[PDB]
Amino acid sequence: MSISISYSTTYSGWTVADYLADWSAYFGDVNHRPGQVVDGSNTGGFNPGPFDGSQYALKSTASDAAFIAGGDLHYTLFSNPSHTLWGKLDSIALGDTLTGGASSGGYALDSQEVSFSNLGLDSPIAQGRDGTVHKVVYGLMSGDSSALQGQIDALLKAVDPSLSINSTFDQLAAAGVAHATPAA
Repeated sequence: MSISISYSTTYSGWTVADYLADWSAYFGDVNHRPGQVVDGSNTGGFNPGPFDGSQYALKSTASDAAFIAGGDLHYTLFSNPSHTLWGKLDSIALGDTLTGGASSGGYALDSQEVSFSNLGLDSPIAQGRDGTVHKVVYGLMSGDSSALQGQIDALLKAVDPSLSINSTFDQLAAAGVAHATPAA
């Protein structure tokens, strides 16, 4: 039930907020918007798809940045409420160089830098694009991780009120929340 965080040792002295502000800018905005959608460039993909998955994953068009959203995710395409991502969001993994897909046993990052697990997010279809899951993941598409940052901040303060996204990964490891992974 408590948030679990992984981090490359390279980021031990970073705050969660500072990492996510840089990651959002580094991945940038893939411009997934009317008249700008480009299949195979800014659509990403579901595992197993075609419009549902245990994972949704996308590579940046600006850098090698990529994310994988994990849970039980559903996309409505044209159906009311149109262009909604909803369902369960358990995890976000951030790093460089997306590989794999359904046929490989899932998506994976060549270089996973940071992950957030046990997010416990569950948004119903009826909330449409106002659902927390939709806003969290769309923010990762579009260079604004505010929604994710606020959910993590809330989950940390729920483990212990001394913790926040202004904590360093090292501090969160000392608190038992975070776990160091190998450096690239």
